[PDB]
Amino acid sequence: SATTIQKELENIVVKERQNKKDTILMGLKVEVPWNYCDWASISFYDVRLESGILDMESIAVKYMTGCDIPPAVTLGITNKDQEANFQRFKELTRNIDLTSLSFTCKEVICFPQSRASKELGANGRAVVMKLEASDDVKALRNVLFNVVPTPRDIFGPVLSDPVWCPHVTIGYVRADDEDNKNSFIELAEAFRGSKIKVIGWCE
Ligand SMILES: Nc1nc2c(ncn2[C@@H]2O[C@H](CO)[C@H](O)[C@H]2OP(=O)(O)OC[C@H]2O[C@H](n3cnc4c(N)ncnc43)[C@H](O)[C@H]2O)c(=O)[nH]1
Repeated sequence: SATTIQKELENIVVKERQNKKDTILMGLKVEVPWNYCDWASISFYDVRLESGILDMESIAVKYMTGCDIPPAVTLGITNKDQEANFQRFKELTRNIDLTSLSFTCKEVICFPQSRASKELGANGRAVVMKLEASDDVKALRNVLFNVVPTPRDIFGPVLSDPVWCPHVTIGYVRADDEDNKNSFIELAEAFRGSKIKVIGWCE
């Protein structure tokens, strides 16, 4: 059970993600086998077309743009002042062939609605494709966090240790439309087992 301090710490994590703006993405740009037309029957949730959003610049709602999402696998999200460390890490890993890295589409997961986005007026959940990352990718991410200070991912209880879920976000859908969500997941599940090639860092 969550204690008084643990519940208060969860309020801090939510508010920290709401106030967090102007951050950099340390991810791996990838090529996906699915296309926009594959989800033609699906209705998507785009905050740029919605009303009641309290802070369009907050990272908790800013990137909820329907299926208009760049194909990429996020390794970590850190602050803007760490951009020199991230540039230094990309030069330290200059001899690493990122194109040899590869992921495997395992399962389609609809992430729960984050409380940070819901408080900002968002009504969308992320439908992603969970990936199986190799040891090379896991080691690249761990050394990345060793060179570049990165905030700890706290998506659940503050007491639980973070479990990295490597994924490619396919699109956001409304949280109050189960038929549209189930149909999207069923169509996305047809791409399970597809091998995903990395092209390089996200720019
Ligand atoms: N439940 C749950 N959710 C998880 C988990 N892991 C990740 N998520 C994601 O958590 C979110 C919850 O708050 C959301 O539910 C869900 O959405 P995404 O995975 O699509 O992430 C948003 C994208 O925008 C960031 N981003 C993009 N572009 C930039 C940029 N230019 N600068 C800085 N940041 C950028 C992210 O890095 C991108 O992925 C998890 O384990 N469990």
